[PDB]
Amino acid sequence: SDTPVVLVTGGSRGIGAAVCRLAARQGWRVGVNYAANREAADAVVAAITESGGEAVAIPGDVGNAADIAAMFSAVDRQFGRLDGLVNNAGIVDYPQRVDEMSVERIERMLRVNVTGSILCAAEAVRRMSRLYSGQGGAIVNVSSMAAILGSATQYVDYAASKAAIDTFTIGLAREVAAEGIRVNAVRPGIIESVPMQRAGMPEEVADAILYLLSPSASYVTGSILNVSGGR
Amino acid sequence: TPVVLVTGGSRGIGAAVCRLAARQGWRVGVNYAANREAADAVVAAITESGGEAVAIPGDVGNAADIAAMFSAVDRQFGRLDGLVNNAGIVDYPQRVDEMSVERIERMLRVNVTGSILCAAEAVRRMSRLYSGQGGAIVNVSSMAAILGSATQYVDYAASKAAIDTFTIGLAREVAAEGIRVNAVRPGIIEVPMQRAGMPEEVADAILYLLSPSASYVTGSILNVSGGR
Repeated sequence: SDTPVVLVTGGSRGIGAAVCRLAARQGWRVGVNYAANREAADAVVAAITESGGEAVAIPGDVGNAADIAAMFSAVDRQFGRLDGLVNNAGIVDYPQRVDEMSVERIERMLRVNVTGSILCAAEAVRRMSRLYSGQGGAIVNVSSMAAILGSATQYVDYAASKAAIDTFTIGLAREVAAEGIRVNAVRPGIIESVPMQRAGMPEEVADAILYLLSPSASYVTGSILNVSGGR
Repeated sequence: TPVVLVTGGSRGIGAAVCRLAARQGWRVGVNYAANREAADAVVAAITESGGEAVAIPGDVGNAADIAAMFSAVDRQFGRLDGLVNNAGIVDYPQRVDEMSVERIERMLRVNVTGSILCAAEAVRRMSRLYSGQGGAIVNVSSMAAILGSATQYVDYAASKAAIDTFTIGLAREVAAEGIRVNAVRPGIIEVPMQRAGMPEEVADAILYLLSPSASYVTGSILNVSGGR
């Protein structure tokens, strides 16, 4: 009731699942969003509830604007409030040169990674803003070291899409800082040329995301934290 | 004689780039997205000065228009040495929580996909992978990519940061094939210097990046902002 609520998009696997589990362990109620596979989601919900946590599976593909509104509606119905958003759902594609990419590929990359995250952030701002009788909240977007490195000969489209998330983070953060919403991002590197000599674990990305979501980051907004082992 | 296609060449920075490129000895394709009259006037002023230019229709936000814009270049001039990705849109100032999906989708299709598809066409012609002889691409970004455009068009800012990283990644992708790719970030165009920039000053930077005096510069993004 007075327990804060986080929606995690793409919460069924990998980083998103590690975020959901960690958030519940730190006392959040968790909206576990999945786009295609209800069983995978129910398994994350199960690990949380088994552990004494609170979570609900929420269906919706962030590449679909109608689904976004519905997923936020389901949050309203199930929990009554919204205190955090983790924009983790997104896609990569198979390696291609730019001069081989179809318009359909690029359009989807931008729709899912950029528009999906902007629309989810908008829904969260409408609910958490002190301008609208909210009590403030936090958003963490998931970017990628690709935003810095460029992904040459693999998916420059993906890298561009994540750079758009970096500046979306910076501009939204300055836009809604006074209204009690913090907005930050993380840039995961290689997650299961890296100075630490290994891939990172999804749990290590989650640790950073929950930090930036938490009240121990009360003066942090508009920041983008690399989680990349030095890459 | 080198050839440059300038997208959105009708007005503003794009028309300044066309005029200066012709003054510096380039043949110029002056692309226009809708009504042709302003592009025709840019062409006539180039023509009457003794330059060579043609007005080429095509909206970069329509993927179906892009191939024919580059074919027109091919037929008119028989080669392509430069591309300036200048076509772009802004929208009316709104908060992110006020924007429609239509607005966001269109900002990305025009400013990002449009520039990516035009660069692909240029790469297909210029790359030494396909017997081209190399070339240069300049993308037009904006200081918004750094500053965020809070309360006005965060969406536009995100679209131009996308351009920044597109510039970096594509540069690295085609560097060995004889193609250079750079961007400019214009600030307030007609501030520490206490004045807006002129279109011509942005054109000056873009021509520099398209020139052989930038032969080791690729993957760089040059601010043209008066200190902003």
